[PDB]
Amino acid sequence: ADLEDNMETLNDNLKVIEKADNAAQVKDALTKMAAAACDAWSATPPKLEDKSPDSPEMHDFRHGFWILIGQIHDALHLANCGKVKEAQAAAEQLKCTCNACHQKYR
Amino acid sequence: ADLEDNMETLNDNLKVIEKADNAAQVKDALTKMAAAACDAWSATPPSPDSPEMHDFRHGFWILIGQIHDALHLANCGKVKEAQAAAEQLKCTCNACHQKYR
Amino acid sequence: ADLEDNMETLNDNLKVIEKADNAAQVKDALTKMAAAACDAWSATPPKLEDKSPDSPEMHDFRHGFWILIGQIHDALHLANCGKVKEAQAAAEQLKCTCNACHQKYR
Amino acid sequence: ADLEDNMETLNDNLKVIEKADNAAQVKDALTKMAAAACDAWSATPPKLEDKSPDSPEMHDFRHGFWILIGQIHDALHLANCGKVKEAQAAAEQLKCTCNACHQKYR
Ligand code: HEC
Ligand code: HEC
Ligand code: HEC
Ligand code: HEC
Ligand code: NA
Ligand code: NA
Repeated sequence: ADLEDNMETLNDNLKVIEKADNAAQVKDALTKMAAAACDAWSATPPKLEDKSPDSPEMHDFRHGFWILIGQIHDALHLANCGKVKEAQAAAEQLKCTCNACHQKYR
Repeated sequence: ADLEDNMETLNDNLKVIEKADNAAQVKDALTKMAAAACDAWSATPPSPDSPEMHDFRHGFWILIGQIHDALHLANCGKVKEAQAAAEQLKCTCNACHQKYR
Repeated sequence: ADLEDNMETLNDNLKVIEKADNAAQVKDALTKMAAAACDAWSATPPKLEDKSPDSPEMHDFRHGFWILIGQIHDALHLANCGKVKEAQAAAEQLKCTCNACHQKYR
Repeated sequence: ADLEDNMETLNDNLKVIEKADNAAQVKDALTKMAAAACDAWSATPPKLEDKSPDSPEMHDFRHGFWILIGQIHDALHLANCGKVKEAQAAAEQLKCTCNACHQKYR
């Protein structure tokens, strides 16, 4: 799907996690955030249409998602142990990874 | 060392990076920031296995990751790009300050 | 491609890096390993074919590749800066990631 | 602390995890390993005293601790979820990273 649709699925499910009641709701939100981030992996962003797939910048771009996928998995792991407090706070801490890619490429 | 001392090192060296002219200065400072962060990991700010303390420790884990990626750039001589990465660290410094400072 | 084929590629290109005499061999080999690790990420290994796609084991197994893809990219980045020796060394260090996965799921 | 000391901390605490019976022991042992690895990251080993701090050998030396820290972090993740057996098995798999650094630099 589109990068915007993935960025919407990321932004939406983050607020789902913030306002959730339990680990199942958190989990399925993280599972959807994960699938969306791995789907936006291939996208060329508007601000780098003048760079090739194997350029330094597109490696750095794709690496920003590698970081995000990893953190989602750490959070998701916390949800699967029934640690909802901690998972919710881990999800919160993604914000600076989201932010860091935007400060460079959004 | 003490928690104030780790924060000082982190703050001091973030400035050294801001005003640096070369990759060696920037490496040196990132390296010292990595050490202070891989140190401050195991302190308590004003239960150890509480949800708060995990998340306190987790903040330093995330910060260590970003310092290490900045080091990647500085080790590759990409000095400007390392300095921007270093500027973006503030988000994590701040986000933890908002919480538990 | 098949999981076995991804694994030959990984093993073959790892020995190419070991024996390389120039920067292009290491870079090219690291590029082919990155692609093969990415492709293999979604595969289901024989020993977990009767597990759910959302089992803890399939998350662990998927994560093992997340680790590997990360080290491959670290090494590739080093090679792209002319730190080819460091990249060859990094490639050798992959072996414990290869072994960690095999131990559990091969 | 001294490098030998950090190694002594790594070795003793690994043995503690192997023969543990609860999560608290495992978490605490891994925490001493992390701190030992952190502190050891900055050291210069006897065999690389005759090299530049920016040498491939020293870069690769530091990297071995980076890999090890990452594996300790994961083991710590399993231990926090009371997945004691799995954390003990992840701890065992650290020995590959130990051995790989020793074979080169010890
Ligand atoms: C790259 C490494 C990114 C990561 C990781 C995240 N985002 Fe993103 N985002 C990125 C780009 C390049 C863009 C621009 C999209 C475009 O087509 O111009 C975005 C955009 C967004 C948006 C706005 C989408 C829109 O329709 O205007 C949002 C709301 C957004 N991003 C949210 C978001 C969140 C919540 C993330 C992590 C939790 C995240 N992004 C990560 C690049 C990258
Ligand atoms: C937790 C996850 C933290 C991260 C990451 C960073 N900081 Fe920190 N910082 C933290 C706490 C709990 C406190 C309060 C400590 C106290 O006893 O007052 C601080 C404080 C500081 C300070 C002020 C220290 C003082 O003597 O008053 C500074 C200057 C500071 N922190 C800087 C800093 C920088 C530069 C960081 C990242 C680059 C950073 N901190 C991260 C907790 C955490
Ligand atoms: C999971 C997280 C894996 C990682 C990372 C690596 N390997 Fe792998 N490998 C894995 C599985 C499940 C299997 C069994 C495949 C099967 O269908 O039986 C393998 C197999 C191999 C093989 C042998 C293939 C065969 O003919 O039986 C080799 C040579 C191999 N793997 C090499 C290899 C290398 C070099 C890796 C990292 C550098 C590596 N593997 C990582 C699972 C995983
Ligand atoms: C480098 C990247 C290392 C990693 C990772 C590990 N070890 Fe280590 N170890 C390393 C060096 C260079 C040395 C030699 C130190 C010296 O002064 O000679 C060692 C030594 C040890 C020792 C011997 C202690 C002594 O008194 O000399 C032990 C017991 C030891 N190392 C244990 C150990 C363990 C358990 C690790 C993982 C579990 C490990 N090491 C990783 C370098 C590195
Ligand atoms: Na003071
Ligand atoms: Na089946």
